[PDB]
Amino acid sequence: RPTSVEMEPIDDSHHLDKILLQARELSQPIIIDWMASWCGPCIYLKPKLEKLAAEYDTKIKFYCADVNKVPQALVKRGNISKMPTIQLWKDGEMKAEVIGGHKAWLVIEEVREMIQKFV
Repeated sequence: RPTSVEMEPIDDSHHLDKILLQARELSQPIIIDWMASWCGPCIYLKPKLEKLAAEYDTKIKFYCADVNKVPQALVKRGNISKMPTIQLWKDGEMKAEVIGGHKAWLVIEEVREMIQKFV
């Protein structure tokens, strides 16, 4: 498998709705990591999230959204209050989430559990 798959940034609602349309046409979920550039726990989770993204190469695309660099209406749509917040979206809507405010390796196991509930 690849060493790592870099998360793709989502810049606004236009981009999210296009991603969601394409993912539902492929019957795939997506992962969104809602994070911030200053957020230590966010950055510490990134390598393990990108290793998990490699395990799902060609099956589920992983994205990131910087809560202080994207429009507020997009952050409020995700109902985001903590970072990192890792959400699974499927069929155009938010289905599940993991808050990553605890040990990174454990958060990854939780994100995999969430993926396997909706893939």
